[PDB]
Amino acid sequence: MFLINGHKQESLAVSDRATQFGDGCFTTARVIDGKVSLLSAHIQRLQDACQRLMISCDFWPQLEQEMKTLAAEQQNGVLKVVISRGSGGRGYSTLNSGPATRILSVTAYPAHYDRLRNEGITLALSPVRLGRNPHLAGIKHLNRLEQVLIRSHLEQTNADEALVLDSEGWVTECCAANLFWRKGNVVYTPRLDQAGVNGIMRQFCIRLLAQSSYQLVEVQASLEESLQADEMVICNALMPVMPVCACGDVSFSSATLYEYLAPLCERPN
Amino acid sequence: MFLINGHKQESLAVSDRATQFGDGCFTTARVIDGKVSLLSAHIQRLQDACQRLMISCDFWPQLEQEMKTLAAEQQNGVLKVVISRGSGGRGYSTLNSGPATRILSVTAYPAHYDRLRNEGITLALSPVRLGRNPHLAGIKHLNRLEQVLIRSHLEQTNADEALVLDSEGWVTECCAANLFWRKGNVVYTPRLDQAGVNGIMRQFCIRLLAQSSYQLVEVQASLEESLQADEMVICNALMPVMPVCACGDVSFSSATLYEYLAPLCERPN
Ligand SMILES: *Cc1c(COP(=O)(O)O)cnc(C)c1O
Ligand SMILES: *Cc1c(COP(=O)(O)O)cnc(C)c1O
Repeated sequence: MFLINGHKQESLAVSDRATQFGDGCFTTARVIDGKVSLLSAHIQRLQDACQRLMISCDFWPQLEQEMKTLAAEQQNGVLKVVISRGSGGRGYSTLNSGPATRILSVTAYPAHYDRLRNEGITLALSPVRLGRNPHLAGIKHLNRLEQVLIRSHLEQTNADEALVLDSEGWVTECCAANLFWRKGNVVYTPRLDQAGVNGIMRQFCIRLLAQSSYQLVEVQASLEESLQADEMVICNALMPVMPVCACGDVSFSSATLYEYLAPLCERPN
Repeated sequence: MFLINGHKQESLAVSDRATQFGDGCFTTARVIDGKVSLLSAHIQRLQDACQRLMISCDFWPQLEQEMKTLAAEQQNGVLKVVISRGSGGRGYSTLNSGPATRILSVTAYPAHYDRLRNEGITLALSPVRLGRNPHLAGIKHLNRLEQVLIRSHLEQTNADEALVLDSEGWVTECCAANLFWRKGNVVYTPRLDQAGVNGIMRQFCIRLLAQSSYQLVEVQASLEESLQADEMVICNALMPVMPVCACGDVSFSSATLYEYLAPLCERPN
């Protein structure tokens, strides 16, 4: 069951530009004890995506009400929101298209997470490299074929997530998560101005690390640099943080950064 | 009205992965006097896209029947076909998803084309540059946000189409068309192994030029190189070929290549 533009609908107009061109954005949020974690960050990230895509909406307070109501019904799980440009326009043009579509739905919280939390994550280098385009970088938009292909190659391994580089060879992210690595007291994360999704949990963690005694640096780094880390941690709104036992035959022995972030993200704070 | 998986439907399951991730491909074909032009090239391009996307279908003869029937009804116009992975799968994974969705529809032939044919096309350099990813290059897939943004920037000019470069600065294509340029007897077109859509009309034209006395070269070229041409021509299944009067304040004086290709593409051959 989905709530589309305010009422229950199982299907959507075929002409919707989400269906035709992926013309839109989305978020996935954690629901715990009836409430959306990080609710204002999720509204803000959707607002930001729509602005960069020129999708003008004024339904924000209604979308927020709807997210709260579905979260209270589901009680524990995942809430997914999609916003698209709507129908219309000639060819790719956005002229005369709209008004925007909003789609919400909720599911129970997935099993495998717990398993992964308690066993640790293995990473495998993806052969699929992300294109670089600052016009789309950072946004959680609907054009996610690159991630479908990354996931598909990942499944041919014994790895739980992927280490993903861009077309220039710079370490950018995972398949559906962001990446931090630590050497000593310095904690590194890729800059996402050319590719990648600037996740809600990534921003939360940067905030934490910024205020913490760790030093936090956003970099452009080669896979060889990243592999010399003492520790790797991955994150997304739902995990929210997971420890990395290895990326290939290179192993990581420490969990100190993980141990520090997990309690503050789980609440979250 | 759309024909979806064999029967008339106005709407599509919201969970369809076209809607969620743009997970699919499409074609747009010309209909003249009741028949699809270049019908087998359109089937072949869809087959090729689905193969590279790991979307397995065995409905091809039925899709071909359906395309013919809609073309006969519409008599003159445009036929659009979308194929998506279908619904299902956890997150981005394609495991347990499917079976594939096929969507067809037809519209009348658009007005402005004729106008553009008889007046000539003006091109404007796009500020939006295509990411490079050989895993998706060439395929007419549904992830077309880059083209929505290109179109949007184009509309802020007096240009009818865009000259589009990739992230390395190489001339790749237009917004919804492919690009040829001529210097002397040598005719150039960008190689589309890193970005771009390898259009049906582009392949037709390469076939023609290959057999012709012109010399045809697929290159990696800078915008400065391309701007020293004596002539530019753009193409897609629907135009099918258009002459270029200018790209900025640089003008083109000849139409010899256009004059040669237009009658053989209009039939088509
Ligand atoms: C959603 C997503 C993330 C993480 O985003 P969060 O907002 O923290 O959930 C990271 N990478 C990709 C490719 C994503 O789709
Ligand atoms: C569809 C399209 C073309 C031209 O494809 P044809 O098969 O000749 O119509 C060129 N570029 C883009 C970006 C396209 O979407």
